[PDB]
Amino acid sequence: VEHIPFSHNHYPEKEMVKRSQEFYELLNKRRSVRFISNEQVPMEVIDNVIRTAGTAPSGAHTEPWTFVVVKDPDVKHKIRKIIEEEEEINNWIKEYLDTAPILILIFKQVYNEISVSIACGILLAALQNAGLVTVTTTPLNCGPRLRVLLGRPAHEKLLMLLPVGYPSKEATVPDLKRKPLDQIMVTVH
Amino acid sequence: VEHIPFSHNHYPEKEMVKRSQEFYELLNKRRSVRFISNEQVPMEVIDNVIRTAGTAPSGAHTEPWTFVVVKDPDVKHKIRKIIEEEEEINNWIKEYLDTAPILILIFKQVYNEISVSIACGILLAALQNAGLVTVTTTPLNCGPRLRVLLGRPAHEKLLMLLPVGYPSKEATVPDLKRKPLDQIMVTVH
Ligand SMILES: Cc1cc2nc3c(=O)[nH]c(=O)nc-3n(C[C@H](O)[C@H](O)[C@H](O)COP(=O)(O)O)c2cc1C
Ligand SMILES: Cc1cc2nc3c(=O)[nH]c(=O)nc-3n(C[C@H](O)[C@H](O)[C@H](O)COP(=O)(O)O)c2cc1C
Repeated sequence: VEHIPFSHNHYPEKEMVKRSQEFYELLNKRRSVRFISNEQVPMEVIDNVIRTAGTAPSGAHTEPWTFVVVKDPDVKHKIRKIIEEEEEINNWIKEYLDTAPILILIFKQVYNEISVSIACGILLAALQNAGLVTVTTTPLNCGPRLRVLLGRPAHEKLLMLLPVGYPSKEATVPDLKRKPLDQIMVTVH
Repeated sequence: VEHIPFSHNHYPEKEMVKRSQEFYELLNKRRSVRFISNEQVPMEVIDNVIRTAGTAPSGAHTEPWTFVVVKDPDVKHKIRKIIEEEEEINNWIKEYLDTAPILILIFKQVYNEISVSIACGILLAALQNAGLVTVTTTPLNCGPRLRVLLGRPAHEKLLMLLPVGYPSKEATVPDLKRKPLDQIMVTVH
């Protein structure tokens, strides 16, 4: 099938530095926030963020992802109680599943797992950039119940669940440091 | 242990819309580019996108990733030779492994896989934002040969290989469209 010229779009050296630095600083401020307002997020913003995620690479171009957005208080609650019950197995309370205006549940269609996670990574970058917060959760083993609850095809496995909204006034984050560059990076020169 | 106040943004809605749009347009221009110049990339810029990737969330804050950056022509060729040999099994040439100034090999240290793939997603966003190109590859079959070649511990499994640089003048991309939003998104209201 057909092949077309690729658009250059060339930044000068110092522009790339400035741009890559700013993006690091923007994303370095991302934190998983477990305290989330019930304020509504504009659907446009949610659309744009999911579009952005959909621009991810995928193995053999399958785009094997489904982003399920839950705005309904009742199913959000059912989702909440389902998640809590399983986590009670030997704190266990997740309130933000209710308080967040939106739950985004990412499903993988059946190297798709990697492809879908790559997209989720892009989604999180998109949330940060848009000034929204979430906390990444991967409630596997709850997938079958949630897939059924949400009416999904069964060749879909749940991958990730992101409560999405604005941080509430009392929001805190634990005090954690990220590894320095030298503990994530090896260069062979 | 200790907890700190999370400091919010202030982006007003109209700003969030515009920002989310701009970011979608930026990332929508990302294509896997199989034709890559041998022009050196500024090392600072490479540092910044790896730093950015290291800002990813990880399960239990383990930050279980290692980004190996190969700038040495000999070992990059050795890398090319290994990769081509295996995929020859029943096009076959990946020349860009030689021509690209830099190869980035991401290892999972053993939900580590999802965590590392999330970071890789953020890495791709960062490359795009910096005006660099790549093609995502996941040669897990020859991963142990490369782990040994690259002198990494046995508890690191290879995940992804990104050749990284500027696109060639002759660089094309196949002509593909992404799914429209309504093929990736379901909203239950
Ligand atoms: C695959 C994955 C699963 C996660 N699951 C949970 C979870 O069940 N509960 C939770 O509170 N955080 C979860 N997190 C978030 C991590 O706890 C958080 O990212 C990490 O502690 C670092 O904090 P930060 O994201 O604010 O930088 C998960 C993160 C990843 C990548
Ligand atoms: C897990 C994974 C593995 C991939 N492996 C290859 C590969 O071996 N060779 C290749 O040319 N592209 C590979 N790709 C790139 C995809 O072919 C490419 O992303 C997809 O066709 C969509 O095109 P785009 O990235 O330009 O939007 C891979 C992508 C993913 C997510």
